[PDB]
Amino acid sequence: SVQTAATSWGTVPSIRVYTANNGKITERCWDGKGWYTGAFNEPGDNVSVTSWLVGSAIHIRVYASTGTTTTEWCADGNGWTKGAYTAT
Amino acid sequence: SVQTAATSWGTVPSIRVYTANNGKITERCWDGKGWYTGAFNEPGDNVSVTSWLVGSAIHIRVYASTGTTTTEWCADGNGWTKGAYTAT
Amino acid sequence: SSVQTAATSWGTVPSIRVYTANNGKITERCWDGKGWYTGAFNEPGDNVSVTSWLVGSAIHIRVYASTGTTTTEWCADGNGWTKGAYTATN
Ligand SMILES: C[C@@H]1O[C@@H](O)[C@@H](O)[C@H](O)[C@@H]1O
Ligand SMILES: C[C@@H]1O[C@@H](O)[C@@H](O)[C@H](O)[C@@H]1O
Ligand SMILES: C[C@@H]1O[C@@H](O)[C@@H](O)[C@H](O)[C@@H]1O
Ligand SMILES: C[C@@H]1O[C@@H](O)[C@@H](O)[C@H](O)[C@@H]1O
Ligand SMILES: C[C@@H]1O[C@@H](O)[C@@H](O)[C@H](O)[C@@H]1O
Ligand SMILES: C[C@@H]1O[C@H](O)[C@@H](O)[C@H](O)[C@@H]1O
Repeated sequence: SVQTAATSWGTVPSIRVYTANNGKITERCWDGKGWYTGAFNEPGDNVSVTSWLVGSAIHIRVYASTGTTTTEWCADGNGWTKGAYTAT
Repeated sequence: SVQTAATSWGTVPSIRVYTANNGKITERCWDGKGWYTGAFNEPGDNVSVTSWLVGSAIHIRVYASTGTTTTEWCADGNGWTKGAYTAT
Repeated sequence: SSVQTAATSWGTVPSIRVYTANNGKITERCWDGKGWYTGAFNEPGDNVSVTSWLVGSAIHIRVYASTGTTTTEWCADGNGWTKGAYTATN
């Protein structure tokens, strides 16, 4: 079975749903006007997500794992960047 | 092992915990006064959840997956509060 | 297979907590603005979820750790991590 993770923000709301399927994580997006495919596409067998607002600006962190390696992906308004997270 | 997803809201808080076990997802609930089994019962091998407030009203989305098929389930509302009635 | 994670965050700094189940043990990595560090949480589990809420400026965290058909709730309220009253069934 695929594995999903979800976040949301605001009152509209916006929702982002990440799905790990066959070693790849993809993103479906809701901003009030229908589901669409988001920009996020990265390798992983497992996904988690959290997000927070700074005023009206959304920040998202997606944790993608394959084997024992977890990579953090960051959305801070300009598209996705690798974060500093290490699992240790 | 069973797989869970959790969400919470307010400052009481209210918590909802969803558990996928043997292809069924069930819901346990906390609103300050003990754990109880919720109405949510739907098929799934994997679950995620998110929730947001609009004023006092909570809105919940549960993402239930079996195979490659993810179904979104939706609920919302206002929990129990004392009303204006007086016997005057 | 792959490790399994859960994440929560609060405030605007923000603070982030990332729980990882790896080979039957869940550990915690923490961000409070100044670098990632290993947290106090360390308990058994193959699967993990988490939620948290603020009461004013006080964070409260609940981690749901599952092994087999047993899910244990762990509570962070300022007294270390304690076992909560959650059970999966009546
Ligand atoms: C916030 C939205 O709520 C309903 O409109 C659903 O049909 C959508 O899929 C979304 O969850
Ligand atoms: C907040 C951002 O919203 C859309 O632009 C998506 O395409 C990105 O992947 C991200 O989720
Ligand atoms: C909130 C922080 O944002 C960026 O600085 C990342 O590189 C960190 O790992 C963290 O996610
Ligand atoms: C909120 C707390 O932050 C750090 O003190 C961690 O070591 C604890 O495990 C908890 O996450
Ligand atoms: C919010 C509540 O906090 C404690 O009372 C736990 O024992 C409960 O199970 C619940 O998590
Ligand atoms: C918010 C709602 O609380 C109720 O008591 C539950 O039975 C519903 O399934 C839902 O979680």
